[PDB]
Amino acid sequence: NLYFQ
Amino acid sequence: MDIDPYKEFGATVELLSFLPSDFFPSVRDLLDTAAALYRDALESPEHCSPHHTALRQAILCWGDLMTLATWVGTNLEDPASRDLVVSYVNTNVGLKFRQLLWFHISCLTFGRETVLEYLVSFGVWIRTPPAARPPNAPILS
Amino acid sequence: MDIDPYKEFGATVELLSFLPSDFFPSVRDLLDTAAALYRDALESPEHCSPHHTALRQAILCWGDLMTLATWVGTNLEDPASRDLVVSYVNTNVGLKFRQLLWFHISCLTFGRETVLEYLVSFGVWIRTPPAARPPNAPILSTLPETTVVENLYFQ
Amino acid sequence: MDIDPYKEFGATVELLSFLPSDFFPSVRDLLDTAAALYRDALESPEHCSPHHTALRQAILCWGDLMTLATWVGTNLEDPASRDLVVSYVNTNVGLKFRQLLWFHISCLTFGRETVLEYLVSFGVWIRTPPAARPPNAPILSTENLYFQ
Amino acid sequence: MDIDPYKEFGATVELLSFLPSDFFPSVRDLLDTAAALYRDALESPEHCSPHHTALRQAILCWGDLMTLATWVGTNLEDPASRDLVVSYVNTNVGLKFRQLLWFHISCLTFGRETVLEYLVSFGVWIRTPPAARPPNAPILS
Amino acid sequence: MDIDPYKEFGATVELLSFLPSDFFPSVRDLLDTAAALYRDALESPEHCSPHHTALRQAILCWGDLMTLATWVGTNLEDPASRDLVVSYVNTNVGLKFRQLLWFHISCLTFGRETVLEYLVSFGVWIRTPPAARPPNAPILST
Amino acid sequence: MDIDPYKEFGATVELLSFLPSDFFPSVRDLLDTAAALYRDALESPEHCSPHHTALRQAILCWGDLMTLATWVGTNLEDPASRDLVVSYVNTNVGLKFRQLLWFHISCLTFGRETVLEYLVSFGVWIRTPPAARPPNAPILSTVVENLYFQ
Ligand SMILES: C[C@@H]1[C@H](C)N(C(=O)Nc2cc(F)c(F)c(F)c2)Cc2c(N3CCCC3=O)cnn21
Ligand SMILES: C[C@@H]1[C@H](C)N(C(=O)Nc2cc(F)c(F)c(F)c2)Cc2c(N3CCCC3=O)cnn21
Ligand SMILES: C[C@@H]1[C@H](C)N(C(=O)Nc2cc(F)c(F)c(F)c2)Cc2c(N3CCCC3=O)cnn21
Ligand SMILES: C[C@@H]1[C@H](C)N(C(=O)Nc2cc(F)c(F)c(F)c2)Cc2c(N3CCCC3=O)cnn21
Ligand SMILES: C[C@@H]1[C@H](C)N(C(=O)Nc2cc(F)c(F)c(F)c2)Cc2c(N3CCCC3=O)cnn21
Ligand SMILES: C[C@@H]1[C@H](C)N(C(=O)Nc2cc(F)c(F)c(F)c2)Cc2c(N3CCCC3=O)cnn21
Repeated sequence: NLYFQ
Repeated sequence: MDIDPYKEFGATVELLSFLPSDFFPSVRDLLDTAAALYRDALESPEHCSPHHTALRQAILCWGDLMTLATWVGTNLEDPASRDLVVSYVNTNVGLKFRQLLWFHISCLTFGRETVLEYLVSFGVWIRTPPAARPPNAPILS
Repeated sequence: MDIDPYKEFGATVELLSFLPSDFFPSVRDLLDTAAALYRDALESPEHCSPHHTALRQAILCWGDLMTLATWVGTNLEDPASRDLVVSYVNTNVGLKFRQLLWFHISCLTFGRETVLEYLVSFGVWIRTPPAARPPNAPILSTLPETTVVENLYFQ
Repeated sequence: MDIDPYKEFGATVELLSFLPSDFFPSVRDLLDTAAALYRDALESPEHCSPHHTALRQAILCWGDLMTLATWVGTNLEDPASRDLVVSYVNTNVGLKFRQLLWFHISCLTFGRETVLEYLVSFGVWIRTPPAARPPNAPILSTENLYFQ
Repeated sequence: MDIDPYKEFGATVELLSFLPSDFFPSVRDLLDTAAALYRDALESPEHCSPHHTALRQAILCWGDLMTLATWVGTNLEDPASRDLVVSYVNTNVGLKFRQLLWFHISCLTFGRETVLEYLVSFGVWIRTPPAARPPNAPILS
Repeated sequence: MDIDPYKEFGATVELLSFLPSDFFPSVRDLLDTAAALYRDALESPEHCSPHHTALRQAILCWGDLMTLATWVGTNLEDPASRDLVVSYVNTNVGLKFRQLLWFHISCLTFGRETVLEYLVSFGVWIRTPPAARPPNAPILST
Repeated sequence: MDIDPYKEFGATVELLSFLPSDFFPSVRDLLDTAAALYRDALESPEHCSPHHTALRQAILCWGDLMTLATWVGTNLEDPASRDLVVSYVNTNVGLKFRQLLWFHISCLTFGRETVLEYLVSFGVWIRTPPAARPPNAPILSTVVENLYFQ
């Protein structure tokens, strides 16, 4: 996963 | 290693230490706030955000620290020595976790940029001698 | 509040505790490995991943624990009470941090699903009585970046 | 030579002294503010502004004054004389650097012309008997070019 | 905070220190020179340049140090004690300020790159044992 | 100056210190290997490579250190100090040179990248409790 | 093995020994010079040159030597024997490092061929009895032709 915040 | 817990959130230990010790709520009040506001998210199988990942660990680390400190406190038989532990915790790791829990709870509630600008405003305000200090302290919103 | 540090990572305290307590490296050895493999990432201004964020706190929390434990050691009169602190952290909290540091360091190196599969495999292998135990223990191994299908497709 | 540190900044020692002594933060609080707001600028290889250049020197100068005052205090035989040195510093050179550090930090933070106007406003406010003094003191609201 | 007063002028404390202490003029002689060469600019209500601004502070700072040492000196009965103060300011802060004032005064007369080139030339020259040392020392132009 | 002898070769002191101290051969065994593998190159008038240049200096530095340490131990007849200098050489400077000699010797044989992968692999393997430790240690190959 | 530290640089120990032991600065002065002149390059992740690689090692070896010598002196309490290590360093290892530091530091500034011609000129000059010795010592460094090719 490529985690966006 | 030299890890600063604030650095991946755009702050630093030195910056959080610009707020005076008595600015922060107690650790108990911060933990009651994290629960009242974020319990469901903190307990979920979702990461939610990097602040939630950090907050989760800090809450658990504080429980570990308190278990240890309680174990020492209760097994001491001298009120002087018990007071020395409490004082040492309140001065050192208690202040650290009040800074860190306040930071993550306030970032999640008001936003990181708002929190950082506020932090520096308050720090300036509180250092101003009372005769010249603005009547209204800065507010987060 | 009831927070499981592994829940957001797809695992649970009960699952990590399926590995025997003596499987895990020491904390010191885990911390050396985190540095050797991930120092630049752990120290950088970037989140990098939830594992990195959690690993950062775990490392600092161990240092908090050790600072407090050492300061308490420094105030004790009795030599036997110092060695009861040592036993105290290394029984109660040492195991818990060895699990957590191993988990994030290994997930960072091999991936969550590889690690959880290996974990239940090793747990079954080590509970097998040695006379019945298979000779080759499970091991974590890195997945290739390019499938064999992909290399053959471009021949 | 007769150099007034404020003159290139459009002020004078006489004008800063129009503020009462207990207006200014402590030197320790001013040095933590300079760090919290400007540390990266203060430590860079860029001039940034004439306030930065002055603040860099003033911070290092206070460091020199403290080293000197500490060596004096260490080497005095009388504990009462150590107190006199501390008192003398706070009433004199300490007040001077509270003024100076406050000035440069406030000019960076709020604007130099704003600070100069504010100074005269506050000195007038605080000299007013409290029965006539307006309830709210004046307050201020939160890279430039500079001519030689 | 870790501030190096030379860094905004392209140099460092370590570099100035490469010159030996007896290379620099005396503080009194450096303040006479600042006055003879630069007084009107130093005294004017204009910035002039970053070197002027720094030089203005260094001069005043030395006055501060000297005012404090003198006030101490006049409240000391023993002439040997005033001597130990005199020796001390010249030993410690004296060198620091001879470096700084020399640097600003020379940069204003001969320019930064000329001064830095010359500085390492002389530092190399003077570390050469005298039997091998070239006759012409480097000079500024 | 703070110089890290490994930096220009893509490594650090901290990284080499990830191998346990008893991983490395004796300095004497690394010196005999450097001679068996590279004596002709080390003694020639050509640079050969930065690793050769660095290895040449470390060999000679060890020579200077032992020359100084023997003169100390030999002018001290008391066995306590004669043996205390050996202990200090073993615990301190010896380990530094075993690291550095092994680094350069292995790099000349297998290359920097193969050596650094190996180092980290072995550093993890040897920290693994024997019950879980994979049967075959990593090695250096091709 | 028999390694000459100067051989890969086109010199030899015997030739550096042609300069007298009081031609060279102290090791301290050569180290402060190496820093003032080459610090950035010495501390960089780039090889830069074989002189930089070798100079890097010598700096650190001097560190090793002085740390060993200090720990010995720290654990010698008799006033006489602490001076014994200083003298030994001064007489033996210090001169070798002063040669080597000077060689690399000068080679990086002026070039091998310049340094070696200088070295031999100076060793001749200083051996010359003062009555006959030229006034100016050698130093480390056409009009018609330059104008002809304008
Ligand atoms: C940041 C300042 C001040 C300095 N405040 C805090 O720090 N509150 C705080 C208290 C906690 F218990 C806690 F866990 C926490 F993280 C922060 C309280 C505050 C507000 N609001 C918004 C609604 C109610 C309120 O007071 C606005 N601006 N401000
Ligand atoms: C200038 C007056 C008053 C007189 N204030 C100061 O002088 N603050 C001050 C404190 C320092 F620590 C310091 F280093 C400094 F240079 C100035 C404080 C102030 C503000 N603000 C803006 C955000 C919070 C606040 O209080 C506005 N108007 N005012
Ligand atoms: C830098 C060197 C040398 C080492 N000199 C100094 O440092 N002079 C110096 C003396 C001061 F009193 C002072 F305050 C200051 F900043 C510098 C003197 C000098 C000259 N010239 C030019 C005109 C006359 C002269 O002597 C040229 N090159 N050189
Ligand atoms: C080789 C001779 C002489 C014999 N000189 C040295 O050996 N200088 C020396 C000093 C050190 F501190 C050091 F670390 C080093 F490597 C060399 C000094 C020198 C120069 N120059 C050039 C600018 C200033 C100067 O004097 C020219 N020719 N010569
Ligand atoms: C790096 C590991 C292991 C950890 N080995 C060493 O470190 N050998 C070592 C011994 C020395 F004396 C020396 F000077 C040196 F630089 C290295 C030995 C080794 C081999 N090979 C290849 C042929 C025979 C062999 O055993 C392959 N992989 N490995
Ligand atoms: C999970 C098992 C076993 C059970 N191993 C561990 O747990 N290693 C370990 C050691 C640490 F010091 C540490 F901090 C950590 F997180 C993990 C070691 C291991 C490997 N590899 C890969 C290269 C070398 C090696 O042995 C593969 N599979 N396995």
